[PDB]
Amino acid sequence: ATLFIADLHLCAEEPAITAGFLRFLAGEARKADALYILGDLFEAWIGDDDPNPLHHQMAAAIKAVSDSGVPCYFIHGNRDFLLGKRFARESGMTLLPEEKVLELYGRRVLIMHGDTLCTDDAGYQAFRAKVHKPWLQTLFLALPLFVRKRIAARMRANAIMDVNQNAVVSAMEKHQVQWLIHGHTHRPAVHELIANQQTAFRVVLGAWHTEGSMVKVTADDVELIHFPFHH
Amino acid sequence: ATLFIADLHLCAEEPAITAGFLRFLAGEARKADALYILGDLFEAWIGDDDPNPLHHQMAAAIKAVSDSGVPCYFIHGNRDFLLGKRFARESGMTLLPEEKVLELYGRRVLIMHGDTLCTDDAGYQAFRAKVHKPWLQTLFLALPLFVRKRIAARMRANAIMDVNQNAVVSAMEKHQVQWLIHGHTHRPAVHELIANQQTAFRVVLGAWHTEGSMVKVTADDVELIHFPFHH
Ligand SMILES: CN(c1ccccc1C(=O)Nc1ccc(S(=O)(=O)N2CCN(c3cc(Cl)cc(Cl)c3)CC2)cc1)S(C)(=O)=O
Ligand SMILES: CN(c1ccccc1C(=O)Nc1ccc(S(=O)(=O)N2CCN(c3cc(Cl)cc(Cl)c3)CC2)cc1)S(C)(=O)=O
Ligand SMILES: [Mn+2]
Ligand SMILES: [Mn+2]
Ligand SMILES: [Mn+2]
Ligand SMILES: [Mn+2]
Repeated sequence: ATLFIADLHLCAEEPAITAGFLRFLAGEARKADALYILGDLFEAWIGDDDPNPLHHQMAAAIKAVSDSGVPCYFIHGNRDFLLGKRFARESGMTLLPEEKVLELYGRRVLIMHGDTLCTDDAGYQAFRAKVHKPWLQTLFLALPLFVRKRIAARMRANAIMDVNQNAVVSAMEKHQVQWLIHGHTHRPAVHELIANQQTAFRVVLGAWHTEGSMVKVTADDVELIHFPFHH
Repeated sequence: ATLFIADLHLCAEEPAITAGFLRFLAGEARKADALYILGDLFEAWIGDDDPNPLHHQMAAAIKAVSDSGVPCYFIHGNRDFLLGKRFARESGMTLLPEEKVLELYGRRVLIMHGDTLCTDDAGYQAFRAKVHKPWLQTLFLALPLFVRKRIAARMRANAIMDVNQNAVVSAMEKHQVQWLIHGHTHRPAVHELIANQQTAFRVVLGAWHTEGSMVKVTADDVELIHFPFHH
């Protein structure tokens, strides 16, 4: 199967989640055709030059997957939009655009983090628009690391709005798909809807905390799977 | 794996759900070690003498699973507590008590429909207590079929309360388990909790409508899986 995960929100303060992720990478992921990480892999990102040991540990673990013959891909989330080409190289991941149609076993599937669908959160969308400006990213990344951390602390100190259903249909009609997989909203579920005047499905991943979750796609099956961290 | 499903609420008026169930029985179920149906297989049951064609269709489909070498088991729900030894024989299913500990790959797992945990719904628990009296079941079943239908229509005409968390811990301590699988509440989820002063897990199945759901247990994994009806 092809696997999709999102919303791991990895951080030093939550080692149980990291352990769960390492188990997933060392086991489940090795049997996959490909692995797609649809954003919020990390709880925060202020640049690829950050010496946070968790980053290099995760890079090595993800690179082990692609080195074993399982291609890995990443779409940015709202937490980790500054994850860059250096980390992608270190982790063996291919960076994808914010919205991407895959051809999976003949099925067209739209993938994204999901935050672009949450059009009712005006405050979040204003934030997203600003921090996605390349010139501002470049300027931020040019600050001293210690300053970026001070900004981050305040910004992190400074409930996730669910998707707008019209935005969902709009996106699925734009991309001409009957399948959409995303995360962001932390509301794991399978939804049936109508797009392109045909039955359509939206499959939502969950955040990693007590459980992990993944979506498995094969030719004949699409499954949303939750698993507790019980090892 | 060993499979668990619940809350299919099968009825003539919802053929899409029946089709989804037939696909599950003809495919997924055949690969299983065993199949456990944890109640609310049917939307209603007024006795095994009911000539509803759906009942015989489902009996044949379930019996095909056990005849292929996959043992099937049933725990009653609140909808189908009158499902009896005749239907069990016709369907090749073994009837289990309302609460049962399984030994699955060395792991003790408590299974039940889930309604016994919903102790905050006084009206439901009063109903359950009365209709579980064997003498009343026997008397009801002795009514003419057409009368049972008239009673049923009114009773069906006459939101599901979630579990009581204390009832959960109580049950898991009573049965000395760290794992519980149930349905009834139509809130599919994986929960972590504490029972027997140790980490415990409660895995909840969902109702069948737009999606099906199952729990898969192997030696190393416990998974809650949702799948859309997309065939
Ligand atoms: C949904 N989320 C939001 C809702 C509303 C508004 C914002 C968010 C949100 O994602 N905030 C958020 C996202 C990431 C981060 S961070 O990784 O610490 N970091 C990202 C990089 N930042 C940054 C980027 C630019 Cl180019 C310019 C500047 Cl000066 C600063 C600093 C903050 C800090 C905060 S939430 C509740 O999860 O925070
Ligand atoms: C959670 N549910 C309840 C909540 C509160 C109270 C009751 C229920 C509930 O399960 N009701 C319910 C359950 C089954 C059925 S039924 O299958 O049509 N049928 C079952 C058999 N009945 C019956 C049994 C005895 Cl031995 C005596 C009598 Cl004279 C009657 C008739 C009704 C009809 C109604 S819910 C909302 O799903 O109905
Ligand atoms: Mn997230
Ligand atoms: Mn997000
Ligand atoms: Mn039910
Ligand atoms: Mn029930």
